[PDB]
Amino acid sequence: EPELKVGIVGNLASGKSALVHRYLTGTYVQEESPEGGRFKKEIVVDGQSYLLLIRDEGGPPEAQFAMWVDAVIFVFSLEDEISFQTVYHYYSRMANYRNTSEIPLVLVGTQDAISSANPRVIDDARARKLSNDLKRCTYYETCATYGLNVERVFQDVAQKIVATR
Repeated sequence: EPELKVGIVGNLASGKSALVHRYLTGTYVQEESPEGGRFKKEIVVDGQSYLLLIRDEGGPPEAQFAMWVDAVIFVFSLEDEISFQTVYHYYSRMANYRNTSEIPLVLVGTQDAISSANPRVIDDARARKLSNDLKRCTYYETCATYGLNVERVFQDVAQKIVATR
């Protein structure tokens, strides 16, 4: 019956695909998806059973997508200046087609890609600034490799969605 529609939004160097796939499997394959996909998952909020629909487009967001969603997860990777900047753009461009101030948002920075060669580049001070430019939305870090916060993100969003019904 009720239908939680969540949109994942970020460029494809952001690790957003690993994070969706971690959620649905609980395991980690590397490969991203240059054209996204649609997904599903029963979850319980208030001991009632909702169906979670997950559109990850790939490209920017458009009218058709922006109208469909009920909430939007914005993703960058903590080791790419451009995944970061592109969130500020895609936000602006969601505002073109929806009222982003009346819509559950979650900002997510991903760790997976950090390492010896690729050192982290977005310190906490800066993510905190992005969180505020997005109306001080909730924020998270995630490793898809081992688990961190992947559940919390998606249960966080769903709670917000039901709570507006």
